[PDB]
Amino acid sequence: ACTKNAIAQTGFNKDKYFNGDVWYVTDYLDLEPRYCAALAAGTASGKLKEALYHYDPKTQDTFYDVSELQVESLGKYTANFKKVDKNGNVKVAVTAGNYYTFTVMYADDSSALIHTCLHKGNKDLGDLYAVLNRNKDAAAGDKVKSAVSAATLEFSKFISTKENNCAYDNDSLKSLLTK
Ligand code: HEM
Repeated sequence: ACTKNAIAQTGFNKDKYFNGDVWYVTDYLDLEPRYCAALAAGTASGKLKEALYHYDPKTQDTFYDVSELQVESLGKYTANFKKVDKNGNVKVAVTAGNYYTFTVMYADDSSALIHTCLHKGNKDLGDLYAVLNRNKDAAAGDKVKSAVSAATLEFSKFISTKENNCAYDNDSLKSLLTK
């Protein structure tokens, strides 16, 4: 179960974050504990959208999702996901109870700290924090690391994805934003 009400960045710039480009997860902190993950965030016909990519570099399990984000407040969203193939073909339709919340705690032009809480069927899932970068496997800079500290989190507890043999289809993620 999730336990955190993450606070969104003061002065969060939604147009800059939801600009259609890709964000790579470089480090993550699962509160209820080795996938690679990335997302594109953008707008399509005035709707906030995210496309997600998960890849397990050991098992090869790979899945994509597309979501419309509903606004709770600035920087805090609720997203109903549909599982799709890389082309946007629907594999699992949207259903109530399958959603995640998404809070942007810090963002700038190259980096971000987010919180997400996943709800899926009758599964019991926990909070996840992620450090994001515009560049694949980029080392976390001082701004986002300071934001981790300011959120009262210990960055040394995060797990890096940078040393995983991961590959990302950024072209598919960007194209999925319209799906
Ligand atoms: C490296 C960081 C992450 C790891 C290790 C990770 C891990 C996982 C795992 C293991 C599952 C399978 C859950 C299950 O069905 O048992 C999953 C599903 C999911 N995750 Fe993540 N995740 C990460 C980042 C994210 C982020 C940042 C988001 C949202 C922005 C997200 C959203 C989702 C969604 C929506 C599903 C369900 C997709 C579906 O069933 O169609 N994940 N993740």
